Amino acid sequence: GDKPRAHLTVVRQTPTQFPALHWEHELGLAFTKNRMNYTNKFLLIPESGDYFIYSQVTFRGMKPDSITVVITKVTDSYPEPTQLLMGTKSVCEVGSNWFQPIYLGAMFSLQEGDKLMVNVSDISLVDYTKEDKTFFGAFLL
Amino acid sequence: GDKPRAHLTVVRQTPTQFPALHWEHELGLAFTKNRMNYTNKFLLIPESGDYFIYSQVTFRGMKPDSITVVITKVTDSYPEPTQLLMGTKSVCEVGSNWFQPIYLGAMFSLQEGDKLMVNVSDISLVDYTKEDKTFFGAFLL
Amino acid sequence: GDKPRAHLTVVRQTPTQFPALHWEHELGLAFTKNRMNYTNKFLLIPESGDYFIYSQVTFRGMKPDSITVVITKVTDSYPEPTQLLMGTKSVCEVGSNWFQPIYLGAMFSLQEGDKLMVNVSDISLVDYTKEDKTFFGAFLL
Repeated sequence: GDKPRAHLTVVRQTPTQFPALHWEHELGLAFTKNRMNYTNKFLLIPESGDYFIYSQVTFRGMKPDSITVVITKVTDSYPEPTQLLMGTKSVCEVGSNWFQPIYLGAMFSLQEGDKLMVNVSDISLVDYTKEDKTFFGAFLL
Repeated sequence: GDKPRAHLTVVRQTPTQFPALHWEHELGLAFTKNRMNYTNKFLLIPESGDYFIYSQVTFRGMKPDSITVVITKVTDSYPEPTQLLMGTKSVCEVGSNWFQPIYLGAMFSLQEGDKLMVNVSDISLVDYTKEDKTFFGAFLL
Repeated sequence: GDKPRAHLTVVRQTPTQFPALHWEHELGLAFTKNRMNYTNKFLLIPESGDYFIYSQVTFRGMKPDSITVVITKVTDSYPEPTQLLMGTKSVCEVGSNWFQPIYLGAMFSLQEGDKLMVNVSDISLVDYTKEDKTFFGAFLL
């Protein structure tokens, strides 16, 4: 039916302690629909329910011991953000022209009013060049 | 509607030839609902249908040539367990303080009575510290 | 209800510039149903809607700087294929008996008539030995 859904895709990040990524939400393959609202680097949840949520962040060098992606839920009532999913990968070679994707997806019970965001260990390692490499989405099941 | 669904999260494993993991099923972000039953290290399927099933296992050193996760289906009638999904990754450096996630998810037609579990090549390499790093879930589509 | 769905699993590829993989569609764990049609290395979409689409390709050595999987949409009207998802991973050791999975999944709005395929940087590195290691699926949400 009309289930809230969104697919967001990476853009060049505007420089600003795991910083949140900000996203493309309507151009190319990105979109939000059915009351799903992308606002202020958050996906804002319109309807309480169980959602499948996912993200891939491709990292590329050009030093760090590891790279990490975390998908986080912020709730109006609760002060502290809740980590939903964490992908952390220690990084192997010196140099270098390495690259690598960290993908995560799972199902969570969310409340109307919740806000989701994706944080990374190092924004300058995020590959922003292409909407098919780094993305973030969620849909009511 | 009321579709069977469960998200399970890692706990410290109680020591016991690809051993099955056992899981948190109700505390923090974990849950089972709509007839989904977590029992005896299995997710037991209440209703025949097509399910999306997924798991991430984060591994960390502190030797092994590789690390492997397998999601397996046990069926009452059939004797032999069926491997649904396998993620195997050869491991790179000596030492060491490496870590790394293996994520897998896909859709399968399951029968009422089926049991799913997650096995790993080495339980002592599984990072159990955090519910957002190692998890296992399934939902009727 | 009757939502188009398919899970496809790897086979040995018949030798034929990111070549498309061809798949098992009915034996073992593979299947197509509800008007989903696997034909000519494409999954052909019967009904316009939002789909979750996913693939894992396990690569194994036995040289390449990196390995890449791309899931692509071909549309009747548009000439150029659209890359939906790309997983690219630089490969680490010399030799060698390395292996490694690249997993990708996300949601896309598709039109009736669309065709999806999976391309890889090097078909000869794809591990074809087992239906649980390399697979490709899609379901209408």
